[PDB]
Amino acid sequence: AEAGITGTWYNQLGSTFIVTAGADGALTGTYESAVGNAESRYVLTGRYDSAPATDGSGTALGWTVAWKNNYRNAHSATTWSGQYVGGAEARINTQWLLTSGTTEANAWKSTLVGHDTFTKVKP
Amino acid sequence: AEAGITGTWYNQLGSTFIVTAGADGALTGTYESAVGNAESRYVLTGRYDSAPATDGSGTALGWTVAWKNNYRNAHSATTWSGQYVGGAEARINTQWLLTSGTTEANAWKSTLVGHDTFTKV
Amino acid sequence: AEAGITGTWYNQLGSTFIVTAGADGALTGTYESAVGNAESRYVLTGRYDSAPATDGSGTALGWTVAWKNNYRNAHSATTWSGQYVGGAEARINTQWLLTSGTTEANAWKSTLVGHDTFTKVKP
Amino acid sequence: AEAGITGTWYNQLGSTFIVTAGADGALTGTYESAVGNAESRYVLTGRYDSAPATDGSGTALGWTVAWKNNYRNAHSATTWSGQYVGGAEARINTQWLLTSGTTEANAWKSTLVGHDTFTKV
Ligand SMILES: N=C1N[C@H]2[C@H](CS[C@H]2CCCCC(=O)O)N1
Ligand SMILES: N=C1N[C@H]2[C@H](CS[C@H]2CCCCC(=O)O)N1
Ligand SMILES: N=C1N[C@H]2[C@H](CS[C@H]2CCCCC(=O)O)N1
Ligand SMILES: N=C1N[C@H]2[C@H](CS[C@H]2CCCCC(=O)O)N1
Repeated sequence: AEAGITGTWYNQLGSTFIVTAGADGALTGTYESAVGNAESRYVLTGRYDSAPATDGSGTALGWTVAWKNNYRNAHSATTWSGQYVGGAEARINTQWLLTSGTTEANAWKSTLVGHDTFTKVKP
Repeated sequence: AEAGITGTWYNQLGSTFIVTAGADGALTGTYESAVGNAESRYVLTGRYDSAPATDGSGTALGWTVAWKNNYRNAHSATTWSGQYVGGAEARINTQWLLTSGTTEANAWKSTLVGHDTFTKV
Repeated sequence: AEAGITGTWYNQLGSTFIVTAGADGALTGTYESAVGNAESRYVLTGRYDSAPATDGSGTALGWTVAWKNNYRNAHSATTWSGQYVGGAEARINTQWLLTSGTTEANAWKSTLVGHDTFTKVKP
Repeated sequence: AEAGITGTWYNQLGSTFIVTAGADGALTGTYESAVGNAESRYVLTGRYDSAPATDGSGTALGWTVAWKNNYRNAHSATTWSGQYVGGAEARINTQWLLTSGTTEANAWKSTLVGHDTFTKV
């Protein structure tokens, strides 16, 4: 449901995610990371699959943040892939991939993988 | 490097995607796949880092496709993270995560992972 | 430290891991999963990097379980990659990959990825 | 299929590994890589599923290598999960996870992921 996803969310590292889910399955917003070579806010864009199922399944979504803004440029990008679960305690559970641009030679070590869980605070 | 990301790309599986790269880091276009509970075109949206570095590195980027359109709804979304490299043969090398919406009981098995290499050939 | 890793551990799904760390960096034991097409115990083998650093870094380790035993055979195998962290509350935090054998055609969907955290109970 | 996993395998990077497959599901041998803080041979231990299925599927397997030997200690371990396929050209297609031991502060960035394809050529 766009509505339930729309809002302010935080994860265990202390990062802030501000998102608006549109009618057409779109996600746009900003991300404020607490870690890495990233200073301030960064623009994020994603999609979410607007017609989930009835049942108590989660809504699948994903989004991307390129770590470049007017203050910094980390030459890397992260994509988060997960599910939105609503209720009194709404959560977004994800797995992410962080890729840094590298030379051919170090490409075998350009991607990190991990997972993040977000808790909603505001709409 | 340069506009170069913009265009039509193909992968091993036969999938095709057409993208437009904007001067400020945005990626927009459509994806049509060859495998899964997918049928037709789907919208894709992503980002790329508009200012790569100048030690022949690739340009980091990522994009998402929710698998729902006017014909099908597979209740899943795929994200591709990787880097673009130009030259006589430009390619995008990625690793992807495909998550399906499940009930909590099946959450442990909701995400698949793989890799895809796209070329304009 | 072999000693700290040796013991009985459980994760959030309710699975049991029994392991012995040997002097030479080896891990051998048994795994009892709570989920999947897996019934009973399965043999596990791994390695752990026996000389970590001084500092409060974790000890890197990994192990494999092939889901075939005398009662079942799921034609799949999982590998867990993580770090052991000791202290009063010793934990093993991992990320795993589950691969099922498939035909060439469905190979794009043969691997699942996720994460597990284990808590020690016994030595 | 059959003994077939046993032998010397090579990957794109130049890495080589020699393995012995036992009738009951065990895999043992040595790994020598071409990249990273690695120098010489390392011991590897894994498992394979000794009874694959009879719809031309691959044989699921996995193995681990801790990167410590009498010469180096990179304080990391790599696990490869994938499947073996025989035929004129047998290959092992894998995805791997490489974890480095960190302090809690750097745990978020302790694991790399990739893919490797091994052949006996
Ligand atoms: N909130 C989170 N921040 C870290 C993880 C995923 S991406 C990462 C921050 C990286 C910052 C930019 C960089 O260092 O490349 N979750
Ligand atoms: N070109 C690719 N197609 C498959 C992989 C990643 S996304 C996937 C197609 C999935 C279609 C929808 C589905 O079956 O869930 N690469
Ligand atoms: N304790 C755990 N069990 C599940 C995860 C990782 S492997 C998985 C169980 C799968 C059982 C066998 C199978 O279904 O293939 N953690
Ligand atoms: N053949 C491969 N070599 C690299 C990847 C996965 S394991 C890795 C070598 C790492 C060596 C030790 C290190 O640098 O940490 N594939």
